Amino acid sequence: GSSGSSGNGADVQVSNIDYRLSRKELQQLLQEAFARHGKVKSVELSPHTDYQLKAVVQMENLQDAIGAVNSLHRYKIGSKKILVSLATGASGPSSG
Repeated sequence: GSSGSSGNGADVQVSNIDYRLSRKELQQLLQEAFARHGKVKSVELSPHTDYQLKAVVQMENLQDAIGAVNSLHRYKIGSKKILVSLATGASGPSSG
């Protein structure tokens, strides 16, 4: 019964994560970087156990993510450069 956020929140799609590094050593490092920008909400990891190891860094504030993405973009991590990218669902923030 795990359903990603819907309506409010920020989802940062992370790709090209150095699988070589342990999941505990990553989820911690990633959260650290994003934290330097804003406030890290949560850190999720993909079930992939290979070079195709992705993840999703949840951020408290939306804006915080915007920059955090263009900033952490290609963040020299572990032994591979992580590619940050925002995420969009079906229903937008409906902000007018």
